[PDB]
Amino acid sequence: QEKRKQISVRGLAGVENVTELKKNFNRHLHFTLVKDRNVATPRDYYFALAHTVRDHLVGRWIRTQQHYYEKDPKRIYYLSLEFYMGRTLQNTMVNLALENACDEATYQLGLDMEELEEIEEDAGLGNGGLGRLAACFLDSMATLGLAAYGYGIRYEFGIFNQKICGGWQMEEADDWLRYGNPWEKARPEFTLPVHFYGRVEHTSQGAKWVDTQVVLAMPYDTPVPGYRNNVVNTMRLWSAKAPNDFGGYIQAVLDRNLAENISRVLYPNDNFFEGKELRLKQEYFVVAATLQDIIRRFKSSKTNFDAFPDKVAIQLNDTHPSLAIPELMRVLVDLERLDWDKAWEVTVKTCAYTNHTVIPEALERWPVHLLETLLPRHLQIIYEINQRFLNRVAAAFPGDVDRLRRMSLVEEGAVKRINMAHLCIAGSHAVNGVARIHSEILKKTIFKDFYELEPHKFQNKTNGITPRRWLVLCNPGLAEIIAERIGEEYISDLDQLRKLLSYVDDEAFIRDVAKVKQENKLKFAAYLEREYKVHINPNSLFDVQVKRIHEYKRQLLNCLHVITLYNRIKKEPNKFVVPRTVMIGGKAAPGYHMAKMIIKLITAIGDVVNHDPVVGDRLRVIFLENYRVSLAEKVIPAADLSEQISTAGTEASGTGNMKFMLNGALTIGTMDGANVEMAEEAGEENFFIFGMRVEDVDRLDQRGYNAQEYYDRIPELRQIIEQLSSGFFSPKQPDLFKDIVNMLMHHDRFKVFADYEEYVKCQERVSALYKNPREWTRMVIRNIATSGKFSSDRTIAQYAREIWGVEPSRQRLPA
Amino acid sequence: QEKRKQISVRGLAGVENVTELKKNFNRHLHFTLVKDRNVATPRDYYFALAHTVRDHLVGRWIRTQQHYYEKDPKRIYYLSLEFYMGRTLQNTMVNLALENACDEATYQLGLDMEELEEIEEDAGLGNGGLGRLAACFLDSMATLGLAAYGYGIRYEFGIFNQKICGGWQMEEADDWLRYGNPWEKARPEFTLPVHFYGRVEHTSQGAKWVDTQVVLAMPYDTPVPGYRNNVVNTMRLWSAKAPNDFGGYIQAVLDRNLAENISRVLYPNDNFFEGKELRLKQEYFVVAATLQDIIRRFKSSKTNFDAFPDKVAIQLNDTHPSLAIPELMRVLVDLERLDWDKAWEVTVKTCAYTNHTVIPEALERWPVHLLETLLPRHLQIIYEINQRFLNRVAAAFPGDVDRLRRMSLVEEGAVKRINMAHLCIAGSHAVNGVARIHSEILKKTIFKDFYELEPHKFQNKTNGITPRRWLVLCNPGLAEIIAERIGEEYISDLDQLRKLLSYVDDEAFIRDVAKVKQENKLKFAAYLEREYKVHINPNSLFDVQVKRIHEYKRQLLNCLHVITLYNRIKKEPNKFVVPRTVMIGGKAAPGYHMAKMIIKLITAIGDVVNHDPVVGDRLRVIFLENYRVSLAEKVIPAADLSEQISTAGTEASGTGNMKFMLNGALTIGTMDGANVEMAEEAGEENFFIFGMRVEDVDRLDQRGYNAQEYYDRIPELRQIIEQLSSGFFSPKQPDLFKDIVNMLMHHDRFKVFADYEEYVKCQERVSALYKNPREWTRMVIRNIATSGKFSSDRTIAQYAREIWGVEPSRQRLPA
Ligand SMILES: O=C(O[C@@H]1Cc2c(O)cc(O)cc2O[C@@H]1c1cc(O)c(O)c(O)c1)c1cc(O)c(O)c(O)c1
Ligand SMILES: O=C(O[C@@H]1Cc2c(O)cc(O)cc2O[C@@H]1c1cc(O)c(O)c(O)c1)c1cc(O)c(O)c(O)c1
Ligand SMILES: Cn1c(=O)c2c(ncn2C)n(C)c1=O
Ligand SMILES: Cn1c(=O)c2c(ncn2C)n(C)c1=O
Repeated sequence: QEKRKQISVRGLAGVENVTELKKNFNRHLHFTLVKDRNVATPRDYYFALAHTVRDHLVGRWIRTQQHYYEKDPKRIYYLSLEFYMGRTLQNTMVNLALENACDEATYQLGLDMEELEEIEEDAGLGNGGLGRLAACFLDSMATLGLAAYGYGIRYEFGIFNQKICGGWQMEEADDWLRYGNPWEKARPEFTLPVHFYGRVEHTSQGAKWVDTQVVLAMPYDTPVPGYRNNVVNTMRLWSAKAPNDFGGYIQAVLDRNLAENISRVLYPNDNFFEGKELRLKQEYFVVAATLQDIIRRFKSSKTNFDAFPDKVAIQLNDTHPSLAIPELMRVLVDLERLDWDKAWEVTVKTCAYTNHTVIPEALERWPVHLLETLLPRHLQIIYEINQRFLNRVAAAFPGDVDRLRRMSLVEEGAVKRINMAHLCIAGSHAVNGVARIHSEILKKTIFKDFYELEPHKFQNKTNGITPRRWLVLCNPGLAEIIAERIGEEYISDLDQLRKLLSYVDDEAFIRDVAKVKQENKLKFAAYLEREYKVHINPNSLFDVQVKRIHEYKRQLLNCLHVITLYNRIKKEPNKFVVPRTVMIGGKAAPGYHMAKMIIKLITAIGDVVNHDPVVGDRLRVIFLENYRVSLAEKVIPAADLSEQISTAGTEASGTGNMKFMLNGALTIGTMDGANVEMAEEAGEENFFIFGMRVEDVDRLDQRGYNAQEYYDRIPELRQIIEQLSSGFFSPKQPDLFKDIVNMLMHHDRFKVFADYEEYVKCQERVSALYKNPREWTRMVIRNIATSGKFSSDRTIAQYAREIWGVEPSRQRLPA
Repeated sequence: QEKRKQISVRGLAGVENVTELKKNFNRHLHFTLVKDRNVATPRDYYFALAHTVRDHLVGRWIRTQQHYYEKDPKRIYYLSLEFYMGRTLQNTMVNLALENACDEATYQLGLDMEELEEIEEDAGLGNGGLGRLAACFLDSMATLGLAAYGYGIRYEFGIFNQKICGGWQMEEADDWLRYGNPWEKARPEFTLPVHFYGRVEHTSQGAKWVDTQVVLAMPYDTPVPGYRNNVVNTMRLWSAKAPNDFGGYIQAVLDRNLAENISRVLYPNDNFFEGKELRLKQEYFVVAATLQDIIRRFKSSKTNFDAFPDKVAIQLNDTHPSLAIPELMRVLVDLERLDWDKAWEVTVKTCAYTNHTVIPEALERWPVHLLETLLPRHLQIIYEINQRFLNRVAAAFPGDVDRLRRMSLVEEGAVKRINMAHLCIAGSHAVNGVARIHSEILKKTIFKDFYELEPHKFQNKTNGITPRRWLVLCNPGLAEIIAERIGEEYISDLDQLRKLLSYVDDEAFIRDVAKVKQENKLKFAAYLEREYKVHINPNSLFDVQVKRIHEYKRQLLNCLHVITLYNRIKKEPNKFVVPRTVMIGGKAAPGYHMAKMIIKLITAIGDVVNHDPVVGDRLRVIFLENYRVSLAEKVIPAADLSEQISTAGTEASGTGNMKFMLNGALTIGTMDGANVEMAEEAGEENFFIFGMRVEDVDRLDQRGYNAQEYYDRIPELRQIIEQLSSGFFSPKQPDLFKDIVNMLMHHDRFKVFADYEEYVKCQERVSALYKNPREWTRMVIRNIATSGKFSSDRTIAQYAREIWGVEPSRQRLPA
């Protein structure tokens, strides 16, 4: 398409730039891929272009890191077990102003760059929100000119590739490195030792960790480009490698796999803790290798570690890298020979912890036996930390033994465990939630005792998304029509979107806003046909719930509504209803049974709804296979209605909600997480807010949630439960959904029936406004225009000023 | 050193060529390695140069393979489980005439290219002779313009890196790909399925192999340059990969390792069969993937497979890829649907087998149960092959049931097994030994019954070595002085070395020949000091035995001589003897106990000899650690005396013997293998030939080898055995060498004591001639000058005309 090359926000196709791009495209095709045009596949062409484009990163990559050496600013180390990065090619081109040039260059070579882009595998090294937040954060940190380093693990296999088979999820390994990763640079020369198991000997000069098994940590460095500032930061991902030295010789060589299994696969759990030793090993591996790099870089700068927190910030993405606190102490005390108290002064000032959930099954609580075996010296240090910390509690609250037991890092029981959130709080100067309501809920509940001891520690940092990936990349049509009115500065100053409120009554913007949405919808519809032979009605309302499958996110509530629409159609076939394509998508953790049942229910509903000739194209329900960052970039720009329907108090923030707001969808949701702040930014009048508020959930809990009451009082709801029990959605297996029915009736922690009625009526209001295109689009304008707060640039600037103590900059580097 | 850049056989340093080399060196340093000069290590500089040099291969690589597509010549597939390739960088530069240019280019950048070369890891994907023959063969095949493809396995770990610790061998994994391989091109797009286990169902149209576990075979292609002919052939090495589809999900991902273990490590056995299922899997993996490529290329050329043997030659390097015979039949019968007899016509005409040993512990005899489980359809086919083959025996020799049982592919016993040599003979049109004596010994003994049935099958192909690696690369000084007299054509026409017999009385050549040897010796001496802090006397005779540690190669015989020299010195301290550095080197297979004892004995002798102040620098015995192709290239040019002392009839050919002859060493050896032909080429008067001849070994076997006789009749020998028994060479452990003593006295298959006396006296003749420099050097000239026959170019030309049916060419391709 030539129209796309006329998108100004995609930059200049300079005649010489084009000429050079083609020359280097053809150079990589010959020397790097060893192909000629006669045997070259699209995949080769994608790689030629990827190599060509990565070459443009290299100069800035070297100069940026030298700049940091020269200026010696405080360094931000963002430790996370996940980096949900997605694809890199388009992102590279946008941040380097090369998109239109590459598009013209490939066009002259007879190629469609859009097709080439689709050959790239996602770097799916995350589960969901926490992982994708880390990716967004790296991008914003680069755009804000921070000396910032992402540190994590190079999983051989990312989040599993989901296939739906028989209506059921099947998992297949995500072999994302099969054809190579052209972005990363392997750094074997900078390999570091990590120790495991062993024993502690307390000798003359103190403790010594000995008799340890070594696993080498090999770093791969990936470039992280800011938005047109000539800044390229580094994401460093550690890969596990058997040590150089040592059933026989053959077996010994084979057994090198055991150690190398630590970096093999992402644990595919979203918001759920599994106490597997391999997972614990992964956490120590990232923390140990990462902290050796930080100490070395600290020493090779302009030992006295009193200035370590002036030059080092370690940000903990959840408790997953929590061992960085005992590990930093270990290095400082056992190897650098610092007194414990100075070491602890340094540690607390250097470390800060970000919490992502109040849900108990997600919080890390490691058995002491496991910590004792695998990391004996760390357990010792944790116990010491706990004694001095509880001593402070005692002195602050004399005689409150109850607070002592509650605040202990050590949790008593049949199995003694270490509470890793407690360790983080004790060992960090800053603790933040990711949305106002969540940060409030932490100081009033889960962490209230810690808030009372150290109020000053507790902060809020409302999550954000990068408007590069999540607008310019994914929705170029919308970015353009915005740029035509207000220019391009908003791309790294998203609060400038408020200027668009001046256009609520401009007929061309109203027309253009709707036209872009139509275009995104036609393109997504076409996508399902070619890739999955699925027919969807492009003049239907696109109702999308995409996110990991969960009880607390209430995909089930969405199911109940969908079946309601179906049954209402059957009772009154002749009555007009706004046509709808209900799209639900997301992965279930492989061991989460309810989530796999929920996926099966969505498809089972589809099997009835989509083949009923009375319904026809009035209602269609499809399960979007293999939801991942690449598919988010397709389906979200195409969405009319954003489903954000978690039980009030359960979704700490959400980030999918913000992506939908940024891309021209209206939101139907509870007052939970950032939904609260999104409605405050836009006005509640521009959101479909429904359901119980947190305080209402509490009152139910106070008197007990009896699901039976709602079933006995709501005829439409009872009908649906009867259809599920008796086997209307599973004729060949009538009892198939009994577990779903049983949880809803007797063990529903998330109170789906209690929001059922308000939800259904709120959906009626949605349909009503959809019948009025002009006013739909006008309310959409009011949303897009107030979405600026939810830029990750704002989030990061806040981290920088309020926790890290660094001042962000958007000034370009010379290049 | 500037002198080396004045070596004409290293080509022109063209001013523009130099300029471009530096530009691309600096380009790879920046864009490929992402370094600058301030942080660049030697290793980076080596990689920049490797990348730069590999770029010069690419154009010829593509054009050569297109040339083969266009002309459609018969294709040679050299199947081997080993490719002992060594380093590639210097070899690339010599075959492309880039050596002096790169040397000047790196010099102007302030770099020593010789230092850079030493950072390259060997591709040590072989054990010894059979492996290095395959490497030599690929090089000659390229130089002779044959459409030839090396096919094997990309082992993750090659032959183990040997460390001597306490006088003992220790094995460490050969992590040859730790910092990457810049020569190979990964080809994931050409991945192929290989099947294992399963069952056979005989249906309508015939048999079907079903219920199989799949292992993907991923090819990596390495360039193979001929000598200045613009030809670049391909070595394709298969790497094992878990299939795309499927204790839980985590465990399933981890368990992908099991399948990927097939390409993990070379079995480090030299001339020894180990019936491990993993080894069998390796053999099938290479044969199955390789034959799918051959069939596909056959079909994509200008199905009737009557012309398959006109377009395809499969050469089997030992019985290791023997399954190619049942596998080709399987494809032809079960998938292409050809009648068995036409399929068998095709198979025999396509396959040929090369035998490398007459020793029984080396020959492959696989248990039928193992073949039945792992490859059920192959076993079926083997049985059928055996029936029709034995039917031919029966018809040729009616009533000889004894011949039937002896010639059977099936060997009866407690465990029934398949004899893989027998399968090869039955399924191949050509069977060759690798030296005249060995090829004769096969038709008179091991394979006499097969020779009687099919005389026409049995050939000789005396082994060879490439004069590129083994003269021009490793000994540039010698190549030059040769080139000054006769020019450069000899480098690919080695028989031209006979012209050097005209110089036996030329004083400058005599001077120059000796001067080069002195230079190689001083350089090797310096090597031991820097890398191992070992002092050797450069005015001593360099007595070198390098090769895998073996009973049959008789390193022990060398030990006996060394101790004799030591004891003779002690009895008569004042008596002059020619100073000697005895150098023994080689790896023992990890499970071969005697070989590990032999290594310990060599070092133990050193511990006495090298610290006796009466001996001083008159005698020194050192064990050369980690003998591999790179070290062969150093030590052999430095050698005065080549130890080739296998028991007559045991070493099929040898190739180390030819490397020493080519590089200016005189040979002390038995009449075994190619030693017989080397002495015929030079004249026995120019070789130190000693010991029993094969017929003498036979007579001993006829009456029984009683070691006691030699001990009771030879005082000097009895003394040494007493020193070994009583613990003179092991004071802290007197009984340490009892196993050696016991084998020599009672279970010596290789009759060391029977050649002891003739060996010792032959060594006296060696020392005597060494006292006369002029006549030493003159005899060396007579050796170098007659070494031409032992070029692998001659060997390969013979394979091509006498087995493959293709005419070699040394004409350059346009480029
Ligand atoms: O199905 C079409 O695209 C798919 C859907 C889609 C989207 O919704 C948003 C987005 O950011 C990208 C995107 O890439 C999809 C796509 C998939 C392919 O396999 C492919 O080859 C391609 O060019 C693209 C399509 C159809 C069209 O008819 C068309 O003209 C076009 O440009 C594209
Ligand atoms: O020890 C020296 O080389 C080593 C021995 C050696 C050899 O015997 C033959 C050969 O083909 C190459 C060869 O490379 C060796 C070597 C090892 C190194 O670690 C190294 O840095 C190097 O430049 C080289 C040496 C000493 C010298 O004094 C010298 O001038 C020199 O050029 C080289
Ligand atoms: C019970 N359960 C699981 O068993 C689970 C999970 N996420 C992953 N798994 C395995 N969640 C959220 C959960 O509630
Ligand atoms: C007995 N034996 C072994 O046990 C052996 C070997 N090569 C390897 N091994 C393990 N050889 C040659 C051998 O004779």
